[PDB]
Amino acid sequence: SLDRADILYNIRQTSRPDVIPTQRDRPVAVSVSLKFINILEVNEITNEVDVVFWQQTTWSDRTLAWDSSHSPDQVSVPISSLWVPDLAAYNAISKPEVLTPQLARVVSDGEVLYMPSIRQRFSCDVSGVDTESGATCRIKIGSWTHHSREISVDPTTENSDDSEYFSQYSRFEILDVTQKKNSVTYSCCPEAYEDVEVSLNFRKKGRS
Amino acid sequence: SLDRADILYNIRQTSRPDVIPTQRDRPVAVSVSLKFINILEVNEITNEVDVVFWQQTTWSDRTLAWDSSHSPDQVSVPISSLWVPDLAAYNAISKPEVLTPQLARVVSDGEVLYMPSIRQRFSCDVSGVDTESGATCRIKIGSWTHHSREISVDPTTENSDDSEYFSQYSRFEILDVTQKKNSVTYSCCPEAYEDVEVSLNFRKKGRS
Amino acid sequence: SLDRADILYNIRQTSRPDVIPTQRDRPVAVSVSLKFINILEVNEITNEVDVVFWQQTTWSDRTLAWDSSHSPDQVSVPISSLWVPDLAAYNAISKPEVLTPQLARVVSDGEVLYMPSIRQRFSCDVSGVDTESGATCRIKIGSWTHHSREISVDPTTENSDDSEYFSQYSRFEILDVTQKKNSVTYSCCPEAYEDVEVSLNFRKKGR
Amino acid sequence: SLDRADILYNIRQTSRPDVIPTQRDRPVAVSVSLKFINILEVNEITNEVDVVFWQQTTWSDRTLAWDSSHSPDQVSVPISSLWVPDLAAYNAISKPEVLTPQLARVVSDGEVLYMPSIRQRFSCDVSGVDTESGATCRIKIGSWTHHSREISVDPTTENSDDSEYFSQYSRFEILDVTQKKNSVTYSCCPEAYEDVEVSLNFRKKGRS
Amino acid sequence: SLDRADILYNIRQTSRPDVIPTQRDRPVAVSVSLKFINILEVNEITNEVDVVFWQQTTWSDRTLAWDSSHSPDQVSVPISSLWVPDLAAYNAISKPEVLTPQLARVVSDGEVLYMPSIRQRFSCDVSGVDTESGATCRIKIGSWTHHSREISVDPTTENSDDSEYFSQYSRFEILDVTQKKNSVTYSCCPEAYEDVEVSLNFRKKGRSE
Ligand SMILES: CN/C(=N\[N+](=O)[O-])NC[C@@H]1CCOC1
Ligand SMILES: CN/C(=N\[N+](=O)[O-])NC[C@@H]1CCOC1
Ligand SMILES: CN/C(=N\[N+](=O)[O-])NC[C@@H]1CCOC1
Ligand SMILES: CN/C(=N\[N+](=O)[O-])NC[C@@H]1CCOC1
Ligand SMILES: CN/C(=N\[N+](=O)[O-])NC[C@@H]1CCOC1
Repeated sequence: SLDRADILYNIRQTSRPDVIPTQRDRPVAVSVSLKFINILEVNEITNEVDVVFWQQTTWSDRTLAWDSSHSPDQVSVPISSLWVPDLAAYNAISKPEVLTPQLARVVSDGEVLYMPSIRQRFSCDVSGVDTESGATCRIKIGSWTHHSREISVDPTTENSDDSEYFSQYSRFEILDVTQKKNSVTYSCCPEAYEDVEVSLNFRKKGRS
Repeated sequence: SLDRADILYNIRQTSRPDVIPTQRDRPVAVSVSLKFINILEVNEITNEVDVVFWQQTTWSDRTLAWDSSHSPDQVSVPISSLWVPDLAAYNAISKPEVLTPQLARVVSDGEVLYMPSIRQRFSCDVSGVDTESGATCRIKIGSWTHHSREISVDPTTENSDDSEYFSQYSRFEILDVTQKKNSVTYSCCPEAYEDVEVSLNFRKKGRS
Repeated sequence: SLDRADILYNIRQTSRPDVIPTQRDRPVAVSVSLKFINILEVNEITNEVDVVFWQQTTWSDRTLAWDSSHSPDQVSVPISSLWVPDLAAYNAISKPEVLTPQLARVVSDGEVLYMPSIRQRFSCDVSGVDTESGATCRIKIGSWTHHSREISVDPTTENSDDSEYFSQYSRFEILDVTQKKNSVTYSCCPEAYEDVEVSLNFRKKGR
Repeated sequence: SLDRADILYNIRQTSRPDVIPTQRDRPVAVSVSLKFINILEVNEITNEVDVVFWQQTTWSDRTLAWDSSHSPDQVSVPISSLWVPDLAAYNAISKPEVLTPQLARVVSDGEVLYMPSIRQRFSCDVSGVDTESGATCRIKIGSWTHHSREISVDPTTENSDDSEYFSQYSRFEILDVTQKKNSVTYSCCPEAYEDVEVSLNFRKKGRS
Repeated sequence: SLDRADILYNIRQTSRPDVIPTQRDRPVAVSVSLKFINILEVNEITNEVDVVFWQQTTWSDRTLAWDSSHSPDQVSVPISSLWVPDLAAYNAISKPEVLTPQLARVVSDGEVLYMPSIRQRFSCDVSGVDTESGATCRIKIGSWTHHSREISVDPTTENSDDSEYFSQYSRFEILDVTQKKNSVTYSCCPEAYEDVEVSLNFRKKGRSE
């Protein structure tokens, strides 16, 4: 039997945080799912939104796996000990302000879950925010330097209510969230980069 | 007679900052109590408030214990040398600004006390703040990555006064403070994550 | 049958982050290209703009090279493990805010592509911004400490399109972007500092 | 012989940054003295000020001492290489913005002098700011984790001018400064933390 | 038989970044010159100014010196790998925001040039900014912890053009910059601290008559 200290030690022995854990020459399947918590500061003039969301990020790194027979099957681990996907919001206009402890969960099979609460500002369509049908702000997230042969990005469609963790005290409300998968090619390169496009359909709440 | 240096060096060689100090496979029992020192930058339209609180945080790591018959029975220790609970306010919308030195006290029996002064912005019900009944702003605080089997969160056992350390110079006054245990399951997982929900009943001082 | 872990391990052994990778006494040929993504704030009175651009930067560090005949020919690498050109915008009035992960792409032949997305404020000519012919804001980017014999700077004057990646949600639009080679030289010293002058010809949308 | 390089070397290898340098079992005598440099922003509605002060801070760490018969008797040392008292402003509402290089001065006897320029925001009484009487903003500075038996806090006895280095360009002027020894105690515990109360008596300057 | 990597490796082992390289009993002669590039927010009610400037900082460190017979006689070196004067603006009300790569130039005789673009806010006399004769904002720069006998600050005696690099797109224009020298003794300590006073005389462009 190993304790949590032994597991963490074994992870720091086999984890190479600067090396993508591809198996075969297959891409690492990264899942990304936003859970919007708040919409803080909207500007229809400048098409800018300030949003708080939980970024559900899962992937597998088999280098972290251990025997969990008579031992715990999960640990919390600082992300600086692990390879993490180099996700970027393509239409972000501020750095991500990470509000939560920078720890990820690692399961004994090597499945990793990182879920930071992030506050960030985006350039996106705010038109119609004060109308009844709302604005639809599209947020694009994928790897910054890993193309499709290295990272696949995919949404996990089991939306635990679009507006489930969303603050009831926002001035805004969510009408709909659709998370569609997408790709882009840049003439720099022959390569394509996978992204999740997250469409946030929201509006200012009416008054009685 | 061990001196403070000896006490510290023992802690350094034993403490594991990235390893939760569970006993057997029981949860680490963490205690959290917010002393409110100030309410600032209130906004009833956006439902947002800055708060300054001392976040009293107690837990035990019995491996750190020493005999304090002919030696000091407490030392100040930088938190970077200790495991510290990965606490987070679930309805924070800014990262905590830690106003005080990041030092904890380790007692010779293995009890640890970290009490940082934190300024932080929250999304919560600010309605009625200028009325007599006041507003009730609920702050949730618990482990981000450790479920109920790994970390338990409990309010401090005693009900000390609400405005005891509260700036007399604030534009607001506290009417009542209420700390209640709580526990949520999330879409990610079947396990539950414990929190203390602090209910801050406060209002603007009457013009007197 | 080398792998990504080998490639990185070898980079760690050969790479000198603080040492300019000049061959002989020939300058490190650095290529710079700004791709404008957004223009966020413009001030017609103060002559200041807040912009978002991808700064596509390429150079060669031959010490990084490896045989990729039976292994990957490219890896993503943190810039802390590489030497990076000490580029600065001469007319910037804020620190560069790097929005993206700080990883460069390294090719097996030693070629490096670093492409940060950067938000930054600049002091430049905003006159004309509210007219059809628009304003012309020039950004000067070159090495801060390495002269012409040490670093050379050149645009990637390809068939590069202006608004290809530019946000349609900006209140401004790009009319044209020309990136021309230049050299500043500062009164004191017989040392010329090469730069790219990026002329951003833009206007506010609407009548 | 024994040049500055040797002195820095010995400091670096003798210093214990995380261990208080208590001579025998008596508190570390810390001296604190704010010299006000500016009052930037003030708000009489919110009872908040933004001030700039040099924090003259002296104490002794005897282990650092060296023989300066044939060598220098004073060196500048980065505080990161030194034990430094864990001072906090109890009524601070912002992190101390240190404006100067983080170097202290070490004397061959072991006396350390650290004097950072700090810009910081405080919650204090601002009422009267635009009268002849003026306002009196009290600032409390003591150790955050070390009680009376570990750290003692005294104002420096120097009878210096109160406006001496204060900016003539500030919108405000200082009528008087009083720096007074005090302690604070909490209902949790019997231990007392010593502090200086600094009483800033200032007002808005007239055009006349 | 020596390249740039060799020069850096040798600097690393000779260089003591936390040791001022005083020679014998002399102070280290630091010379300081501000090349004003921009003047941003100005507030006359509050007497505060936001300024961008290149802080031309030069000094000698013979520990760094090497033989440049068959090697480069100058390298760019990160400032963390060498000793740097602990300069401070006395009347600054914000941390210096360094806009450029933090690299210094080292010549093989051990002469060091370090010249960050700095953006920083100051408390100084802004009254007059919207007048013909303009405002004069004084910026005092000197060592924070080294006294006259350890560091000396003297203004670059070069007869510089004041607005040589000053943005033509600024709202302000520079009338004059003058750099004097001072030696102040405070209340903590018996020794004197050298400073350069930089008087920046400037005003708004495009005023009437
Ligand atoms: C976002 N655009 C992009 N390329 N491009 O536009 O030519 N990404 C791939 C780059 C490879 C290194 O980091 C980014
Ligand atoms: C200042 N307040 C205090 N107790 N209290 O407020 O009840 N003790 C010192 C704390 C010990 C750990 O960090 C600070
Ligand atoms: C708060 N949300 C949560 N799950 N969820 O929202 O689906 N779990 C906690 C996460 C476990 C790993 O990092 C944090
Ligand atoms: C600049 N001011 C000064 N004294 N004073 O103002 O009373 N001495 C230098 C101090 C020595 C260590 O930190 C700074
Ligand atoms: C770019 N500017 C320059 N001269 N100048 O501005 O007067 N030389 C390079 C300097 C070498 C050290 O830091 C910058």
